[PDB]
Amino acid sequence: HWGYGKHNGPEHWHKDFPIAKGERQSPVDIDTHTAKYDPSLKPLSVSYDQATSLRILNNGHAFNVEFDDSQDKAVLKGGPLDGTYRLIQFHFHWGSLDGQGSEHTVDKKKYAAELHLVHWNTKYGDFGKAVQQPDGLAVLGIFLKVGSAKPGLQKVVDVLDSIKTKGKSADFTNFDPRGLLPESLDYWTYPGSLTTPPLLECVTWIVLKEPISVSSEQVLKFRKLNFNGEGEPEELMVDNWRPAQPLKNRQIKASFK
Ligand SMILES: CCCCCCNC(=O)c1ccc(S(N)(=O)=O)cc1
Ligand SMILES: [Zn+2]
Repeated sequence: HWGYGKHNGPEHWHKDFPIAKGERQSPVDIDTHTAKYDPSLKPLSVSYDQATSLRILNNGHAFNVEFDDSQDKAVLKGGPLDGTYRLIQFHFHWGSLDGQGSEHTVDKKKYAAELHLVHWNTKYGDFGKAVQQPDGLAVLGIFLKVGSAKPGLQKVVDVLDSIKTKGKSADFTNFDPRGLLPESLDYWTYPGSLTTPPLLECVTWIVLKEPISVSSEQVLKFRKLNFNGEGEPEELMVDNWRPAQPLKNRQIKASFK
């Protein structure tokens, strides 16, 4: 099955998931000079005061911090979106070295990592139905650069030792995702897809302009995770990012001037 190695990596995904070559794939390069300021975009509304984290899971491609999405606790609204999108999980993509790891790029620049806060449109009733719809998901993407530590990330990095291998999970309650946000909510937006199989074309992407800073030590601990299961030959979980895909007939809009 699919992964990030030579033999099962992004260049192979199209054979099981033909939509890999579709018309609205993600990630993309954000060309800052071509993205047009759209004065009709609203401020995003990130309402995470009542967020309820439950568990952290190594799923063999990344680790997901999962939320209680059984009612409207943590939601994303506004910006390019109509309606209410419930936070279900967040995860990251990162590199083997600081010079690569993000999925989106900004004028071809790759960041050390990228955080994805994944939300589903509650008008579809459940996540499985939402991913079948062109406006089913909203993913808030946040770049990570290496510099100063991010205090709000430390609880995540401290639990990684306990979910080293694929299929391990740990209790992860009372985590506040507001501690992973940058100061500004200025963003770019475009229609796209999940960036892992099944690559469904169901996502309104909202990518924040301001990266967060994390420390070298913090990102080093991401790279000690394993793609493999317990007792299997060790394959460090690094470079779990899909490269930029063709923009095709899409426009990336800026919320800021
Ligand atoms: C029930 C539907 C299963 C969909 C497969 C599970 N995959 C996801 O739910 C999913 C979420 C976010 C992204 S991303 N990297 O674009 O933020 C990618 C994949
Ligand atoms: Zn992702």
